[PDB]
Amino acid sequence: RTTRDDLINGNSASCADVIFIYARGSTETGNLGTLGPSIASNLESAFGKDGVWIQGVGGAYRATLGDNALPRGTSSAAIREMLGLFQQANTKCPDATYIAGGYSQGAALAAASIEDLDSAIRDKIAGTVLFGYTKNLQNRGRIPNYPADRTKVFCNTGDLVCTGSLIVAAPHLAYGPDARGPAPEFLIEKVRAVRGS
Repeated sequence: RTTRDDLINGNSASCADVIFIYARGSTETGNLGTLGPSIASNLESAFGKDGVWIQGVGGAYRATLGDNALPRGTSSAAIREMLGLFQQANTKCPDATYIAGGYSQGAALAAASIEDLDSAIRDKIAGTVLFGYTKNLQNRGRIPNYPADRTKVFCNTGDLVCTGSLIVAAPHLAYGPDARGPAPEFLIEKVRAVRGS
């Protein structure tokens, strides 16, 4: 449901082929929040339960609303937590293909983490999806040091956070349809592009 720690719980002897690391939005529950579960279910349908590990960013990432105002759109502690998860993935399952995603503050967190990640690990992330990307205008719709072709941003018309503000309006809470269809569609496509099938 809202909490998945497949990577942390997973046995290195039987690594999944795909590992998905996702950061929730501000004030959301568990480590997956409102959008994570929908994406997870669809990934599982495509690769099978044993074929994909779903891992939300918990630990030090409290998803505190106020942290949206910090320089990188989230806290240093949160970035350290997500970086640690990518490092864990690389250590536990070096041959798996990684994919990532984030919503709202989680999107800024995903972007910041990926930007700071060691290139060798970053290059293993086949695709990343960002919903209500708080640094969309500032970063020109990109994740620093990460290819545009592997990035997909979902920014609704009227969602003020995509336009340089921190105001939360109704369109910011309307990403349900995207998480149910195009987002997992994109991730699946990007994984198959490099892994074949």
